[PDB]
Amino acid sequence: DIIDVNGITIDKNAFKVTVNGAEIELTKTEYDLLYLLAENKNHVMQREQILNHVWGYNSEVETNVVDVYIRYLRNKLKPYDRDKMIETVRGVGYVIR
Amino acid sequence: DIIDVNGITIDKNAFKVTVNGAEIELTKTEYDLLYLLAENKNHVMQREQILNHVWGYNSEVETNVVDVYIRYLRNKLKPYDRDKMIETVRGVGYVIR
Repeated sequence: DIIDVNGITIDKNAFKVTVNGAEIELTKTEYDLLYLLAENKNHVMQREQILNHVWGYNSEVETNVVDVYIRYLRNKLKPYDRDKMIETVRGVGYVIR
Repeated sequence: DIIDVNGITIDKNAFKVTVNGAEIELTKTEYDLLYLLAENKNHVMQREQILNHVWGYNSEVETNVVDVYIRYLRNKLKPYDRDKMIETVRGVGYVIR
């Protein structure tokens, strides 16, 4: 939920984005991935690069979490017709254009 | 900073609260502490209880981080004249009233 106390509004989930006057609730990893892509508008990001930035340069995770979470992120954006902004550059990686 | 892409607005720092049309930038731990207190409006929270909720039930941290971060939180609220909402109940703990 959302809390309003001393004139301060704070959400239990910090990892929200606003769109069309509505709210998308994300996880930390989804939020950081969206930011990373958006921060790099029009520049394609190689999967390993996304891994370094979102999961850590020394992460033991399998590189395909990026794929898994790109799908998670798209699914969160589908209800608001924003999913097609995350584009697969097949063979190299992902871009927000 | 803040980013606006496909009609979506996302901040690099998720741990923001709004007040008087302005923005307070917090850390994760400060944000969770503010939420915990605000979620428990008018109920005093014992230090150990805050420790369990914000730092974990099995945390090895010294119990006085709560004090340290209450001060951090107050200092973040002082510029907007909201610091006095976090009250010391001396000897037991903290409350938002």
